[PDB]
Amino acid sequence: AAQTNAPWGLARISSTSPGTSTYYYDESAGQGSCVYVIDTGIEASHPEFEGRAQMVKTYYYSSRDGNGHGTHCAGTVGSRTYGVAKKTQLFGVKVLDDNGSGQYSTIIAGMDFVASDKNNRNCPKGVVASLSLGGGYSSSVNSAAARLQSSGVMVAVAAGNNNADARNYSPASEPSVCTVGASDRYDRRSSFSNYGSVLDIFGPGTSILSTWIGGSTRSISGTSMATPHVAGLAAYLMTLGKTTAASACRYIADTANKGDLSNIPFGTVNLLAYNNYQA
Repeated sequence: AAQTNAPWGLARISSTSPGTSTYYYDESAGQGSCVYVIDTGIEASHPEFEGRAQMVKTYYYSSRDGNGHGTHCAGTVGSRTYGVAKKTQLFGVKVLDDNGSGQYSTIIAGMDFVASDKNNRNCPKGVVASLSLGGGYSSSVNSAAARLQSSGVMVAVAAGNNNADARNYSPASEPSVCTVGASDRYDRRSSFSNYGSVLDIFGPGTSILSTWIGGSTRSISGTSMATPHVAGLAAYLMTLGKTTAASACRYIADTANKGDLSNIPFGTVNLLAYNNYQA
């Protein structure tokens, strides 16, 4: 399948080179997989989601996205125009208020919710979780993400936007999950992107076009934007049978574009997510 005039990041994940604008992918498109977006919520009624998104949990007075951040990440996972995995199922878990902030205990509860809730959903091709969030180091936040991974869910988390070593942030520093940094359309490390030995992969993160609340669209930047590219790619690859939840992060790094990014500090992997699709 070929989507012309696609956002640059979708084209990049199916290209050996930068600078193209067509996204190529297998038409299975993540059908039969599920991705939990743990964030500020999802505007499920956005036409771009085609009925495939729904909220399943909130810790606040409403389950609606009054911020836009969670709607934008879910659009990069699975919207018809802006998503990697265009037939996957999206489940929203609102752990952040409409200002984009949330207590760690609420975030830990949301991770534990997903590890049980997936036994209530139909996901024959596997389960992914996308955590575009984080803060200072916390062993209890890391152990929550480690439990969610252990339960059979591919966990992808943002490295953080501090231009620093991600060892000092959580859940970025949990070694058992997939920690994602950000790159731009010229194959440069995004200027805000964290780095370090804990990072596993890079995805597109600067000037990313996606769904927004009010039925709109907009382009924003962050390692929160690169995380759903990798989350969506794992759901895509799990539907094709190429990998499993326990091993997708390893598979994605094994099959990535190697040595293509500039300004990667010594000791950080030089690996950009790639779907290896041959049309």
